[PDB]
Amino acid sequence: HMDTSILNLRYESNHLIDLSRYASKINIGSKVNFDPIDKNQIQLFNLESSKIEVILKNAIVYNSMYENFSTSFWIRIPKYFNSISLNNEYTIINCMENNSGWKVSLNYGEIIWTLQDTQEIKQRVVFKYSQMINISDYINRWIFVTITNNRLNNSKIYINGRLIDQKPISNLGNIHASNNIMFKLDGCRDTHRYIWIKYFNLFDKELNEKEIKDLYDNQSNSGILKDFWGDYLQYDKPYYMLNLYDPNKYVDVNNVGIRGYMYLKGPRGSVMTTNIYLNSSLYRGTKFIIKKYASGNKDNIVRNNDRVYINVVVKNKEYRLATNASQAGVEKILSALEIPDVGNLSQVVVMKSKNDITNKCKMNLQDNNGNDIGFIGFHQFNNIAKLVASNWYNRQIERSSRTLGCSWEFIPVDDGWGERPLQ
Repeated sequence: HMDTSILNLRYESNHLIDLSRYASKINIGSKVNFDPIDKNQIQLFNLESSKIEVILKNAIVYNSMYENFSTSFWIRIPKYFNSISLNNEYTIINCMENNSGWKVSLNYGEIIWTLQDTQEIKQRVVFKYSQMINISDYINRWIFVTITNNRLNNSKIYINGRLIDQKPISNLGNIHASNNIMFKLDGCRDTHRYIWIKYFNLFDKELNEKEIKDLYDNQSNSGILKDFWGDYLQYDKPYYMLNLYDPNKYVDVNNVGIRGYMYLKGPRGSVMTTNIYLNSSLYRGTKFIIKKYASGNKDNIVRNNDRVYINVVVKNKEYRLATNASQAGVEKILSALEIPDVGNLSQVVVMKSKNDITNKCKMNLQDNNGNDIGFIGFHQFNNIAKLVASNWYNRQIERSSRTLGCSWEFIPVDDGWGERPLQ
């Protein structure tokens, strides 16, 4: 089966359009920005002209006492930086008319759904996320939102397919929403605030948990690897590294060449504004750059199963991540080699999405005959956490504790994070 999406806003054939059978009219303001690589990603600034208006067909305007309905979308919310954002709820998706209808709003550390009937009875469901946390799944990262409404019982908000908050709405009577949906920051006091949004949908039922998991999967299922923030992973782009097993450590190098080694050291140290955020520093350690090797695709997007080289940046010069797999022991210690001098050492890496926190990548080192040397992780020798390739990883159960050591994320500098690199 059944068509249940009654609005399916997607970028297709050079335009953001409703792909549903209703073909609701879309009006885009002059100051809306679209990601050049993924045009379904839409940026709305705190400006009057940064807006999108959807004009609903009369048949799907919500005017009911009993009809169930849901909405889903992805969002990326920059870190809150300033105390002007405390206690400042601001609408972002508005379908209220004459004090009845629905809206999505944000506040410091919050995503809020509000329903209101025609006699002023209201309910809210709220997702709260902390900004006092070493590494956040949510701050400035793409997250999947699903809100469902059953008129006989509850409204529910899900994040990344997981139920977060449910509240009763059965006391609400006739809810008569607006004929339009306005995507716009409304009432936000932070002049530099923006959001990214993608894949907005409305459904004429309460989605079940399976439907929501499938939507999450399907709209995240891609043959494209992602960076830490959830954007497409790219070749020729410097990234800071995060190991998910040792999230408070960063990658560094003890001398270049075959007698040196890559290793993890910590702690990261902190970035802070008092009363506003306290997180781990993300822009630490040697940057990695992913280089094309086998891919025939002429764009610079890294796809699942691409065979690549990894370069390490040391003093503004690129070296090649490599090992001599002939060394004793299953764990092959990785070094940063002069590119001209790698010779027949093992350097080819298969990039894999772990297929699971969002945005996890695995890197399987292979020799020059294509034989696996093993996923890249680390091993204690015995007081230094050196990076290694090890087939021990490849033999372990997927997504288990033992594969965290070989799961990585790639962090590019992003204005929604606000940290200033040390150098």
